[PDB]
Amino acid sequence: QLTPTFYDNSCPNVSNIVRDTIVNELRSDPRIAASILRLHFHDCFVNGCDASILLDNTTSFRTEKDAFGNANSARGFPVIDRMKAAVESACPRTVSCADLLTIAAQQSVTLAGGPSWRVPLGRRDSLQAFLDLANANLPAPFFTLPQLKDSFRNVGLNRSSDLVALSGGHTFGKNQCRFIMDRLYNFSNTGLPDPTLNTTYLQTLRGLCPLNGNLSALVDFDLRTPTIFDNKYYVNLEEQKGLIQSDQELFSSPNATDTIPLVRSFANSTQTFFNAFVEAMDRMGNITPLTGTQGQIRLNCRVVNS
Ligand code: HEM
Ligand SMILES: [Ca+2]
Ligand SMILES: [Ca+2]
Repeated sequence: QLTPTFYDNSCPNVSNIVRDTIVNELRSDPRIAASILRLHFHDCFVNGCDASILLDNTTSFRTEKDAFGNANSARGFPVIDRMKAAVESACPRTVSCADLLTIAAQQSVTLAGGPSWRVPLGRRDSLQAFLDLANANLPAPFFTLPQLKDSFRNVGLNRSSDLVALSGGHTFGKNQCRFIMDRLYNFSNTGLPDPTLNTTYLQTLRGLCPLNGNLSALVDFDLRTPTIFDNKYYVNLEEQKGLIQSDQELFSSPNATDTIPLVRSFANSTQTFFNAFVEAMDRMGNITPLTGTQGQIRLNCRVVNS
């Protein structure tokens, strides 16, 4: 069983070392908190939160970094290396990369203004990476609500609250134009924009992402508070201002009878959202972890110990 006090004796300063690393990085890269939270999400959705995503290529297995959902998208790996080195110095061979990334995600959320809580710990590191599983398990922005629900259920998160609350991770961070081009100019081969996208916001997005323009250009997930972790993400959905298809579907899908009330509840109360986010985050962090003597305490998060 995972427990929040796992390192209280072996490395009581781990959370502080992680926080310091992120605070320092945020000065030069204001996007790092969002990036780190996302790394944890992509770690947990592939064989569980086992730091499998941090592994680099080997001649026996491919890195998850080349998955469709990670390639030219996932970022912040060197920052994780930095905090890992710092933690290894303070507490040699004690904190797993899986746990380190979980703490980093929570601290990132808190630093960005979100809730503060102690995450369950005791996870251990994978002995391999899973590229095919990552391509199969990571959801995509073009997924329908039924597909989003399927993706979450596939990894063990059955609750619509899990999906609606965790999607709140899009209250900050960036998204490439490439992922919304269809919504802006030709949605579902209709030759028309996605009707669930507010027409005024549509104009703004078209200006940021012109047809035949730079598909790698970045746009903010939350037009209200781009870098602050808050419940504004849901207020946007209520106004048809969710950035990607998967965001807006939580409020506009024909299958959203169960998610609409959740979106409203989170938009109406920061407390309700924050409580749900912590609850869902801990559930996601409890997805098929390696514990006890299973796996290792990886020394270099990029390679399995030898
Ligand atoms: C429900 C399905 C989800 C889909 C389809 C999805 C999709 C995406 C996409 C397309 C991007 C843009 C990537 C890029 O342009 O490079 C992204 C970024 C991001 N996602 Fe999600 N996401 C989902 C769930 C989540 C969850 C559960 C979290 C975390 C709790 C999360 C946190 C983030 C963050 C913070 C970013 C910004 C990262 C950065 O700026 O570096 N996402 N997501
Ligand atoms: Ca993983
Ligand atoms: Ca925000």
